[PDB]
Amino acid sequence: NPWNDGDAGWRGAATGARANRGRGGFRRGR
RNA sequence: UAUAUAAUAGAAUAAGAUAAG
Repeated sequence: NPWNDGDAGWRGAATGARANRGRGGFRRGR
């Protein structure tokens, strides 16, 4: 899709919904 | 889409000299 123009947006944002769909343990830490 | 859990037992029965206050 060209209209996205390299912008993931909400699907690739930092929102709590996207940060609550992984199980890594947050051990190493960003 | 993750690297991890830990429980079964039993027996009846005694040796004995220190150069002291």
